[PDB]
Amino acid sequence: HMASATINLSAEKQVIRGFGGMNHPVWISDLTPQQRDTAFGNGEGQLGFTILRIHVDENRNNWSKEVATARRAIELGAIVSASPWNPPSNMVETFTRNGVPNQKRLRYDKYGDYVQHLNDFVAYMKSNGVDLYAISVQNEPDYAHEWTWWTPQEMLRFMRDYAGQINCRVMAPESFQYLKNMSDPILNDPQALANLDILGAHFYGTTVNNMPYPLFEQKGAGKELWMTEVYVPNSDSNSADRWPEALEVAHNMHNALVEGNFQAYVWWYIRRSYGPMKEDGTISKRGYMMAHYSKFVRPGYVRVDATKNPTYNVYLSACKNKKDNSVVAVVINKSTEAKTINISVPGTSIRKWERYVTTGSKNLRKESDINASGTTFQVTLEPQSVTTFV
Ligand SMILES: C[C@@H](O)[C@H](N)C(=O)O
Repeated sequence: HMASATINLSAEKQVIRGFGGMNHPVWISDLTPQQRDTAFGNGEGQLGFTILRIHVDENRNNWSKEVATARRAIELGAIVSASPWNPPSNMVETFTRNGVPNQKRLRYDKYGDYVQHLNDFVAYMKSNGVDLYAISVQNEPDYAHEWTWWTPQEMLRFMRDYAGQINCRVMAPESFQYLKNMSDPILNDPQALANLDILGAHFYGTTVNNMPYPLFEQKGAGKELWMTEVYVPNSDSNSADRWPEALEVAHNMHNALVEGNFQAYVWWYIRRSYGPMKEDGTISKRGYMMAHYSKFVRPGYVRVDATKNPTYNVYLSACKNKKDNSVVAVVINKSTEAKTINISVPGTSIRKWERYVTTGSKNLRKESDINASGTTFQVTLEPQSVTTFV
């Protein structure tokens, strides 16, 4: 009746870049001033997001719409990355893909013009007080029924021969499902790899067995790894408070961090009826799942090795603050039974953890402190809960 886990503070893994979501004031309503604070502030009742994703509009007359939310996110400590869905229409042409006509791609003779479009966006945002952390070549080049397709080889040509001219960190390829065929050619080409800064991926339908990426472990030194878009487990209307469904969000984040070694996890729309912030501006159950990571695992913390699945239905991750070697552990219990775990943290001088617990009936509730016996922290997880220990 007593499971065990070990957190090894000397086995450092990836440095955390942060957590957040998407704003898109052209497709939906912009975040309001108060919602910006709820998203990117880290007070009580705020999500503590540290990454904002925006879109690069094909029409430069829409670019000003991004500025207010991006400025406020940066002021509150976030970084901003931008992704394009289509080039300007004068750079696009059509082709027939798997027998479906009228599909879009970037004209091969416009790759330089496209570099200039992306640089123009970067310069416009810079002039408006938004120094982009990164810009992407293409959102979901491999699921572009409704936008612009790129084959692995088109992406490679761009990364190899053009991306070095972009005045920003370059993100690629943002496959819809982290399909490795989209990114392998970049990693295997020294020049394309040199021009890459961030390997970006989405997680739609990505299973745990597909989260590791051996080639990236081998070839990705100096490159960041970001999961730049998902919603899970669905986008059902008015689903954001569904319980225990919302536990799937925490589990997907656990998996990104521990199974994928991801440094960033970015939702789709921040404010939506299936998102982390509801249309009334309050945090949803799905949002509290994100918050268990985002409020506590701050940028610059480093994930460390920790028993990831100490007993059935229990999932554990741990990240260290290198300033003082303190630890943040996020523990999910999907069981209908409470679980007691002896968590060994050998070599720590820390002797007390505070904890915050979300269940179907409470949100980030501060509960009784855990007092260690030596280097062991005995914790009890309520059924169907997430706990962050700090
Ligand atoms: C076997 C099952 O009934 C068990 N007693 C439980 O904890 O739910």
